[PDB]
Amino acid sequence: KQIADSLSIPPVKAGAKQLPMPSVSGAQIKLLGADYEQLVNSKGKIAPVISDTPVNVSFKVTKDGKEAVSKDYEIMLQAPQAAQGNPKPRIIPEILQWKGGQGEYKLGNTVTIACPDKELGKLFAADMEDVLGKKVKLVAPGAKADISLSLLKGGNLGREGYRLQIARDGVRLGAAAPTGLFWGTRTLLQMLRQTPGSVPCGTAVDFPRYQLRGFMLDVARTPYPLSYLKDVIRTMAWYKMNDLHLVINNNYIFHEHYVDNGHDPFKESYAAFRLESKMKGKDGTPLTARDLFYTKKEFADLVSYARKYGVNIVPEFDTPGHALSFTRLRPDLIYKGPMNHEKRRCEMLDAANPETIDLVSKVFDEYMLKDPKLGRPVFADCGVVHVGADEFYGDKEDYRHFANAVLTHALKRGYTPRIWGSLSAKPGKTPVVSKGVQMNLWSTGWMKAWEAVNQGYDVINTNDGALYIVPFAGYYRMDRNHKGLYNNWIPNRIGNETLPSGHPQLLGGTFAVWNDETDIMHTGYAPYDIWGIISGSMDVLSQKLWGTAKAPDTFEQHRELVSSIGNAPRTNPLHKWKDSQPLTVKPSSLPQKLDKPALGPNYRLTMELELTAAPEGKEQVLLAAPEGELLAVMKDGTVGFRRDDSLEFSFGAKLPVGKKVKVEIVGEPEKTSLLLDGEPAGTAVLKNFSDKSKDFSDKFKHRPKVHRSTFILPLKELGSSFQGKVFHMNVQPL
Ligand SMILES: CC(=O)N[C@@H]1[C@@H](O)[C@H](O)[C@@H](CO)O[C@H]1O
Ligand SMILES: [Cl-]
Ligand SMILES: [Cl-]
Ligand SMILES: [Cl-]
Ligand SMILES: [Mg+2]
Ligand SMILES: [Mg+2]
Repeated sequence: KQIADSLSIPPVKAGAKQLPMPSVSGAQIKLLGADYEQLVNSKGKIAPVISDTPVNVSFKVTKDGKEAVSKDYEIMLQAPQAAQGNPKPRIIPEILQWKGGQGEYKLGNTVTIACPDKELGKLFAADMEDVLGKKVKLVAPGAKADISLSLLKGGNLGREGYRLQIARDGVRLGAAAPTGLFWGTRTLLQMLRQTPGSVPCGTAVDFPRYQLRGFMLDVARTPYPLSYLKDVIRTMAWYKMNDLHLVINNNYIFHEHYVDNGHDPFKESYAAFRLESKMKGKDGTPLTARDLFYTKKEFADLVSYARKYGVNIVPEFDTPGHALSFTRLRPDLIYKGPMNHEKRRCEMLDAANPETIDLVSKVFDEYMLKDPKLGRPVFADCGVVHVGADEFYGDKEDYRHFANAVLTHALKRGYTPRIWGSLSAKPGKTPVVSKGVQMNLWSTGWMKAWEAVNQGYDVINTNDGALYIVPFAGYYRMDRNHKGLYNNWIPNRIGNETLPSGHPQLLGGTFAVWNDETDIMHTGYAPYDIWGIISGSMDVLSQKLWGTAKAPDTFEQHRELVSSIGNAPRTNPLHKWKDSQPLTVKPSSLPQKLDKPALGPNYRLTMELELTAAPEGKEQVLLAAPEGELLAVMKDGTVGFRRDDSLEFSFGAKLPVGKKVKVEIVGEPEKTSLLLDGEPAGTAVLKNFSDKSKDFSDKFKHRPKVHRSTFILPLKELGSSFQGKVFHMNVQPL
């Protein structure tokens, strides 16, 4: 142990093909690993590089019968001398290796692409057409082509690496595997976004330092439509991130708010399970969420779509904590033992009870075993399934029994389980399986990194202090620390612990958006409202997950480059129009088809209309599209709207019946305002949850501090169910 502690790694000869092993007579020393396994394999063989590249190596020392691992030692692999030529193109994430060439390759008026993968070819070509505004055509593999993609045999590129060579006779993108081909297309498209007319000659060789480069989204505590998730997928792939963890069930955190204000959280707290399910509780209430859910076909197709983009989707069912969706099915299976946070008992499943593992395993089997309609499991393309198991505040040995059981069930079904690390705060003698188990290291206090590694888990840096975002909250504000993360964050530093970067049990890292301030705390923020902080986090963390331990530029230069490269191809997350030209419609009869794209802020909608009948309790839709509905009359008679995340908002004002009126709706980020005849009629307020807390006194301190009300303007159909006349309509992007 002392040997590894004080090992001395000398400089590597320029061009050496084998790493010299350190020698100490008392013990045995072997390579623990290199952060770039592609450059130094487990046996110490060093692959050639085309530009100087740093590699961190670390060693396992065995003295007597004791083992110990060293710290990281940085070595510098040196390329042979060259004329250097063109500078390295600036990409996010950075291209690892580059040898510049001479001149440019000029793109023609039309572009041809040779691709052995038909699906990749079609996707790449449509992305190219969107980025270039030119016609792109797929030709036969092996035929003359401007851009030729091929699979290479042998080599060190692995599943995700690629070699991109640009010469005067065209572009050649080679990869050991189609995933590397896809990443190479991402690189080429980012290049063409900066200079669409030509690309610098030279050779890039590129591959990731970490194989798991992930994002976790809490889609349980507030809803997200599939369209937003597809934006997320394409933008992750744009920055070469590849692991999307979706929280399928969970519930409002602060049950004590209900308890302390005289209400039962078991009856009142928001809870959601987001997949279509046959499961129904004792009272007959379904497991599947009512406000928004994904069908089994929708989820399987979403997984396959993400796979097209090189992204693995990981679904999480969270038990035995955070399981109010399950205890509502089986209230007899509520945990009855001692616990911290006793007012949150209603979400705790009876971990030691055999009927609990029966229920949970049945739910898992609905998606892990063959589905009769799909002819295959809903999770057939999910190699990893997350079994949750965070923050169970009850008995340690009960918890360990249950966690072992659910992990074992996933493994027996042929899936790789991922779990929230909880075994430092829940130690015990009940064995918890570790072989083949992945683990999010989210809290040092719940699970020490070195303890997790020594117990045999494959670990993912998910540390709450560095990587957690709770939107618009007073804590976990990683969205405010993007510069610090860019300059300082590395995947192998996990809180106050540092693993060697080449440790074989370190898979990479994941950042997380947790929607704590929801239900009766919900300010009405939309998915749109966090897009900037999500994308921004990606454009920083992608660099540190794919690239080296040092940022290639300053944070400010990085964000300049982010702006120059732009959004993912065929992705319009802020719902902007191509040009700021207004839309004017004189309607002839209602309903009237508009077939215009939805419009995000900022905008002004102006209408001259007359509501001619308002039957009580009847909803009247004035504008509609998949993105939402503008309701001239809601069930309570007011003007309002409903978004594609199912959240409903009211302006608190009513249209007059039988009177011409000028309606103006002004959409800004987090605020939509209504004016009637030029007079401020109101600002929209979220309606979904406030009725539960309406009669709480001011001893309750957690009302929404701001009323947010973003509205993506729907413009597919006018007057779907409007009982009135529309004389004039104008939509002005601002
Ligand atoms: C594994 C995990 O993160 N568990 C909880 C999570 O449910 C919560 O929403 C988030 C932010 O407060 O952090 C923890 O308290
Ligand atoms: Cl060196
Ligand atoms: Cl802060
Ligand atoms: Cl949205
Ligand atoms: Mg949208
Ligand atoms: Mg590694």
